[PDB]
Amino acid sequence: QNMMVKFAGFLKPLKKTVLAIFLASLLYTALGIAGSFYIKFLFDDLIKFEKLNDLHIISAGFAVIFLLQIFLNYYRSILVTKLGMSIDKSIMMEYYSHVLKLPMNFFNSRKVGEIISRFMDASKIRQAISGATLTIMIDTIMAVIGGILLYIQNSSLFFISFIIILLYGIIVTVFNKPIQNANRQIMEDNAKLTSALVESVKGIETIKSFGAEEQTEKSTRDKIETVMKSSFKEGMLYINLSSLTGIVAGLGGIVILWAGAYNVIKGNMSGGQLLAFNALLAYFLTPVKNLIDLQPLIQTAVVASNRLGEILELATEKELREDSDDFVISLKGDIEFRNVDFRYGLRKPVLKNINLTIPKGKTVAIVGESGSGKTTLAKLLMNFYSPEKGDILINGHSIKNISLELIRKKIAFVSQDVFIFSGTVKENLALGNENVDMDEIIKAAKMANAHDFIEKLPLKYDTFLNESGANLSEGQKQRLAIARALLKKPDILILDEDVTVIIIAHRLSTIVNLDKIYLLKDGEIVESGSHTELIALKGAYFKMWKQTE
Amino acid sequence: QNMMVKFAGFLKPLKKTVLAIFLASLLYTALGIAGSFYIKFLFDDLIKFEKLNDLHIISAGFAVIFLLQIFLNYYRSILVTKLGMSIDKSIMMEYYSHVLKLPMNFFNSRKVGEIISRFMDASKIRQAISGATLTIMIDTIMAVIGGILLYIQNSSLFFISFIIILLYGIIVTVFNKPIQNANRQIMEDNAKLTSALVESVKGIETIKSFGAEEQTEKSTRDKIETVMKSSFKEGMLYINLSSLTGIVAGLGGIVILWAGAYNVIKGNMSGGQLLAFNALLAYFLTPVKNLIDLQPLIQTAVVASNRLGEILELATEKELREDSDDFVISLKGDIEFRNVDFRYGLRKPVLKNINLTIPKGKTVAIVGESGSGKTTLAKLLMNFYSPEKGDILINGHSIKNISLELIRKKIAFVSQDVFIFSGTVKENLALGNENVDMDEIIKAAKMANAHDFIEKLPLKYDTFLNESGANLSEGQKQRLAIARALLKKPDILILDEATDVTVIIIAHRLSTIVNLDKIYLLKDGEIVESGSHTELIALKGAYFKMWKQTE
Ligand SMILES: Nc1ncnc2c1ncn2[C@@H]1O[C@H](COP(=O)(O)OP(=O)(O)OP(=O)(O)O)[C@@H](O)[C@H]1O
Ligand SMILES: Nc1ncnc2c1ncn2[C@@H]1O[C@H](COP(=O)(O)OP(=O)(O)OP(=O)(O)O)[C@@H](O)[C@H]1O
Repeated sequence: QNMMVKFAGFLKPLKKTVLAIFLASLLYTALGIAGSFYIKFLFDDLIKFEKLNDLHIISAGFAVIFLLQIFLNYYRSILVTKLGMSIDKSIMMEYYSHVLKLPMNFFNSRKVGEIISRFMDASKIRQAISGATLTIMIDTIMAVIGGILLYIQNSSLFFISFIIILLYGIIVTVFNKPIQNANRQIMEDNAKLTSALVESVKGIETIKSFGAEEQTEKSTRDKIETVMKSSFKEGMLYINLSSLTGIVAGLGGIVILWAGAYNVIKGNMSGGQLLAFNALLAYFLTPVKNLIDLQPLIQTAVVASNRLGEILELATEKELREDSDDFVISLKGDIEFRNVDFRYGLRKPVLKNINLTIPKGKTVAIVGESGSGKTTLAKLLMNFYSPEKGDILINGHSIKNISLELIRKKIAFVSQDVFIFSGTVKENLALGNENVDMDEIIKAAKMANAHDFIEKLPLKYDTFLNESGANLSEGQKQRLAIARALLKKPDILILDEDVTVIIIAHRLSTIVNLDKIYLLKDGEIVESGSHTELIALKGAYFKMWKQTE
Repeated sequence: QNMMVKFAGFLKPLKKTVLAIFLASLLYTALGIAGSFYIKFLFDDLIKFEKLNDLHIISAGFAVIFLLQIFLNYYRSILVTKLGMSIDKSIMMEYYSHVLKLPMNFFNSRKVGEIISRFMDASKIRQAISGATLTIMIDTIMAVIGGILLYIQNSSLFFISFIIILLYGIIVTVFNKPIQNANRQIMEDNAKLTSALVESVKGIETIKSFGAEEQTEKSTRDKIETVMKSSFKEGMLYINLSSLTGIVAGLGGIVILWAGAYNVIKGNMSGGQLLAFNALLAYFLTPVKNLIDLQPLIQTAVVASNRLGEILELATEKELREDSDDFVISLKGDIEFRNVDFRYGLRKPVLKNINLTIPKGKTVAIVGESGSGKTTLAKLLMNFYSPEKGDILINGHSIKNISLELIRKKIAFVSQDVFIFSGTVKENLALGNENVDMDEIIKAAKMANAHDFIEKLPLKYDTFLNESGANLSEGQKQRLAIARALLKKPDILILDEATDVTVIIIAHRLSTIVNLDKIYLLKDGEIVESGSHTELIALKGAYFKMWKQTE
């Protein structure tokens, strides 16, 4: 429905191409019809009258007609391939561009394969256009014209043919829903297999280290077996459809001939009148059979399009929050949490009522226990997820009224899962903005003390890095990631071990001498202040310090 | 290449099914030939004789023979489907089970999209099996028989028909190689695109954080445009091939009719001979053209079967060493790194001549600046990469002699990265051996101080964890990994930053290992300074300066 409107909008710029395809199709059909008159004239005129030069002229003419037919087919086929390629590219690009903008909980709740599997299933829309456009354009008009011609030719035999077509229609609508169910099932099974296979290949180090190759092999064999069962149950459905349609066609033809012979035996028609009708049936039954044979392709394309559209209907990140203010550009200092409450989906609320303030341009630290909301605060400050019953204010302006691009550009976050893409270091070290000069990159790298190891690399800053940065070590990857973050020139820098920096450290030894320290326990700030104040108050910080040290 | 042998080996257990397919298809063709006489028998011999009961009997008979035709088609098709699934499943399973055994040099070189793209391009072989087998088996025999019938019928035009076959042969030979080139190019471009897609997702955190949703879009658009260019070249090549074949076929039919007409005009064979020849021509040219129409499809099946081949020929991990299990089943300490130099693929030598000993028990620690190669030593003890020159002795016997399975089952190594498989906490905790009682898992989780958060989770040890363990935090993931390693009951335990059994601790901060037994300092891939904490600090060496810098 909506997706069909989308395809209509995609086809609208290609009206000239579609019209050219249609005109070439009409010329090809007309030449194909005129082709058989070669034999028809040859064995009625040329042979009986013993003409030689006339025979040569006629043979050359029919060869010329056939050559024009082939050229028209060639031109039409090129145009149809162009149309299919354009539509497929547009679908893939739109889907991918929308996926990259989805909210984060979508990515956290969906397997990798099931996000790209649908992408790879956009080829079935391309495989449906190329294999059905010509048929839909020519055989519809061919069938209508054939119906008119049979109606003016005979009455009773035309009604028998109409019963054949009605039976065709009854067959098609019965096998409509089950084919969709089979297609959806096989698509879901392929998605699950792809997801599990990607997940197994990526983390091969753990499998090899624990020697769990047998378990992974058995699980993938189970998933392949499920794929086979679904594909078998779909293939039986297709073969049932094909056999039943074939029986209808063959028995319809035989009954047509039987009725014609019976009528010829009595006085109803003449043998020539039956032969002409039988010859003319080749322009009516065959087109409808050709339209109905397309059913698997169009059904698969419709299911694939619905599966793609199940994602496109989702709301992107920017579509969730409204308004942009745009008056604020200088996000700096005085970060405020105002009665913030957060809860990941339906789990217990990990982040209860908290009210914490951060002074302008000061180095503050967060200390808690494993399971508290430290990284949750870090991700919440950069608006990956929105809170429930609170506001986050920066310099008196709410986080909800600041454009996403400003937040992403102006706040840097250095997590523990460093990701390094495939490509040269210059690309990895400059990901956000593809405009910086080498002086800034070198300054940022020297600031993070990443200049040594990057010098030691073969092609200085132009060395190639394998996927997931396996070409480097863990420390080198962490240093390169912190250099990339520092290159951003941020105003709010979060580190997860006049620019405000928040350090999230699990070791209390490095927390000392960091201005203000926030003790986050049970999803609430139990205590806050400088290190000396927490030591003097003999709070939970004192016990934590005594236990760790 | 040599994949045909393995294909034949797969086919060998299915000889009965293949024979049944052949017999059913042959009966289908014979019934089709017999039933194609209905119109001629009706018009020529039935209606002109005014027979009505005979009409009814013959029409019923031809309906019956058609229904038999449909039953044979149903049986043949279901057998072909079963054959296709069987071979396809066998091929994919063999490929995957081989990939899981390749050495780590293969995984750090390729991408995580090339391997999966090669796996998923094995459905082309199933498409070929489902599409071409029937046409081949019937139409080869049909073409041979049609040729014999044409030769016995008239020898004047059979030579023109042979000329047509020769033109098909030349066209196929000319278009053989460019089709393979185009197929290989499109498969390689799809592999690149799929790898880019997989890398962009699971990594979306960094893209969103750095605001790179447009640059990634641009790169993926360029890759899709390259795929479309290769696809267009392949499509144009296919259309050129099909147009040449169509021209040859149509012009050959017209030329045969022209030659027959010219023959009939002169004092030669009568028109009835020409009609018989034209009727027989549908039994020779139409089948042989059907084989030629299988040229593209079959080629796309061959190239895929070649791609899988160049993964299977790679030497596995178990095949690059000799087994000397004998009686050693215990890695009980006394580790010795004799003179060993290890280089990675081609970069530089990162480990120079190394000589060290680790006692039977005790807790030992290795320190050194980034790039020294501590993780390299840890990976060497697991035999992920074999040393270029030298040997590593576990207890009097080198690792090369000890079986791989025993090494992987007795040494635990917790790394900086933690991988959590999608599933349940119980399944992730029990990854090595599937059959573990609940008591052992609970004890291991308690030892790693990870039972508390598991218990606080909903459904205790069920807590279905999403991909990459996104359901849990990072500290919980580290605790889970340590618990999983401890469940292994290891003889050697290697501990990274993630925090009578020999313990090797790779420590980044010098203050966490001051009370250990021995400390090894890696400088320029060497252990120039070694000993306990007291000796190094008193020596006023590089360790002393490192300690002062830390303090
Ligand atoms: N896959 C690889 N291919 C090539 N060189 C590599 C590869 N992995 C690491 N190296 C390099 O070889 C050395 C191995 O370092 P290793 O991984 O042992 O880290 P490290 O010295 O413990 O440092 P850190 O713990 O700070 O990451 C480093 O110089 C690193 O740059
Ligand atoms: N994607 C998620 N879905 C559901 N719950 C989650 C998700 N990510 C984290 N949690 C839960 O949210 C809580 C807070 O986790 P968080 O990352 O803030 O902890 P932390 O204190 O930073 O961790 P660490 O132990 O690594 O220092 C934990 O109970 C964790 O299990």
